[PDB]
Order: sequence, then structure tokens, then C-alpha cells
Amino acid sequence: AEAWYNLGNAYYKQGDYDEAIEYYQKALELDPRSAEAWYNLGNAYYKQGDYDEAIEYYQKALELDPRSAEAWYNLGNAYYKQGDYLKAIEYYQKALELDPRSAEAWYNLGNAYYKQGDYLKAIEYYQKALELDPRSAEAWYNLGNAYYKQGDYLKAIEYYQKALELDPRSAEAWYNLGNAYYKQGDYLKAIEYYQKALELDPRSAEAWYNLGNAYYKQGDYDEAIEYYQKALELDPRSAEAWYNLGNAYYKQGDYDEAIEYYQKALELDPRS
Ligand SMILES: [Ca+2]
Ligand SMILES: [Ca+2]
Ligand SMILES: [Ca+2]
Ligand SMILES: [Ca+2]
Ligand SMILES: [Ca+2]
Ligand SMILES: [Ca+2]
Ligand SMILES: [Ca+2]
Repeated sequence: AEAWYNLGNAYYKQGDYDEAIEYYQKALELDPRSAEAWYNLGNAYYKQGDYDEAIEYYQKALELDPRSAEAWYNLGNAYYKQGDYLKAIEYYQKALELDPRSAEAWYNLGNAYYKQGDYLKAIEYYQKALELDPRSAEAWYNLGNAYYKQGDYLKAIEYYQKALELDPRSAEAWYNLGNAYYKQGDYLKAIEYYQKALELDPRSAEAWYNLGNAYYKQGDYDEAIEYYQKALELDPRSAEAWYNLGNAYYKQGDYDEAIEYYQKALELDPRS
């Protein structure tokens, strides 16, 4: 059993998941009670996107070791990957009962609540995960986003700042820092933060368009036009950029130009 299992593991570690599977099977015919082999089998399926199979084998493992926090968690992950967040929540909770000091189970429960739209729970769970281990830029950023969804921009900012100390190349944190400053009425700081996100992701049509909107809302149509042009160079099929370009001309009293861009917007999308 064990030698076959160790063979499977060596294949797994080298990323040969199909070979790992063959050898874990061999080990399981010789010892059908090896929860370790079931779980690793499951993992080898998970690694190929075969979530139905992973789940089956994780359940076998849990039959033999119902106190495997690891199997409960990976079960939760398989359901998470399939977008069944209610199941993910159930299994992560089962994991956390067995291992209540797992930062990963707390964080992922936070993620699942976030995906369900329960930002209050996301918050409580992210917080517990960061208590246990504050080293992930991503977790601080997600915490910030949850506060953002709850309209607490002042907390959002604090946590974005924390994400950015840990990872100042996070374009996402700069961008959302920008949004939070935007909603607090600090648009020049917003623009600054959008520009920083733009330096790190200069090929994002959406980020250029966003910056154009920021300028437009300040009545700087000169700059608005320039940014929308940039967005459209990156994505000529953006009805939204075409439309807002038309709006920027509209606001400047150039109606022939507004018409041209509005017409382009409406050829791409005739609903509004
Ligand atoms: Ca395969
Ligand atoms: Ca299949
Ligand atoms: Ca299937
Ligand atoms: Ca299925
Ligand atoms: Ca155990
Ligand atoms: Ca599915
Ligand atoms: Ca210009």
C-alpha cells in the first residue's frame, strides 16, 4: 500500500496527476481503508478540474476519518470551485470546528459569504483570518471590499492602505482605494490613485474609461476625451466609451460630434 502511495505522491509532486491517480488506486486496492490515499486521489482530481470526482473521494476519506479538517476544507473548496457557495460554507464550518485556528478556513468562509452577498459575515470572517495571520495583501484587500459593499469607505481605505503596504504593485488595491476616496468626495486623490493603478495595468480599457469618467464628472472634458480615446484604442467595441465620448462633446456644445459617437454607441448596443 504505502510504497504505491509514495509513488503516487512523487508523481503528484511533479504535477503528473493522471499517473498519481493510477498509483493511488493500486494503493487503495491493497488498503481500501487508507483515508490518506482517498484524499490524495481526490486532490489529484481536484487539480484537473474534476470536481465531481474530487468530491466523491473526499467523501470516502471523510467516511474513514470524519475528523479530517483537511478533507472537509477540500470538500468545501470543490463546491466553491463549482459556485455552490452554500455547500462551501457548510463544509468550511465543519473544517473550522475541527481546526478553529486555521486562517485559511476562516478566509475562505469569508470568501464564500462574500460571494453569497453577506458582507457582514465576510467581514467577521476575514477579520478572524487576519487576526490569525495578517500577512496576505489579498485578505486585507477583500476585507476592504466587504466594507466597501457596506458603504463604510473610511474602513475600506484603511484596509486598502494595509493591502498596499504589503503589496504596492496591487493595481486592484490602488483602483479601489481610488473609488473609496472618490465616494468620500476626494476626487483629486481618486484620480491620483487611478493613475497609479493605470501605471501597473496600462492595457486596461476599463481603467482608462474610468479615469475619463472621473475627469468628466469634474467637468474636465479635455482630459475626458483623451482618456475615452485611449479606452477605445484598447476596446473599439465598448459602447460605453463611445457613448461617454459623445457626452463629453455634448457638454462642450459640439452636437455634430456628440451625434457621431452616440450613433456609434447605438450601432453596438441599441437598448438604452
Ligand atoms: Ca485526466
Ligand atoms: Ca468524468
Ligand atoms: Ca459529472
Ligand atoms: Ca456535476
Ligand atoms: Ca485529525
Ligand atoms: Ca458543477
Ligand atoms: Ca488633451
